[PDB]
Amino acid sequence: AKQDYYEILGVSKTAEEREIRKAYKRLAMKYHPDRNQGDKEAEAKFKEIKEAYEVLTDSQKRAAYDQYGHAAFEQGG
Repeated sequence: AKQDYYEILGVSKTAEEREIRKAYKRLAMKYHPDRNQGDKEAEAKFKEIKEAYEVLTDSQKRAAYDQYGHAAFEQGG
């Protein structure tokens, strides 16, 4: 559980959707269960890009997601 997430999709972290939209699809394709339901084990990989790249478009999360995993500690965020 010690792996970055902005780079997990070969990106820049400061990017936005432009790369997270070609990186999320370019790297998830390798797992895109929509077609790869023969195993569906990719369903979790989404937690690798969709859980990581989910904040690669915003900034307030870039500070939360880059260290507090996924809103780990958030009462009124």
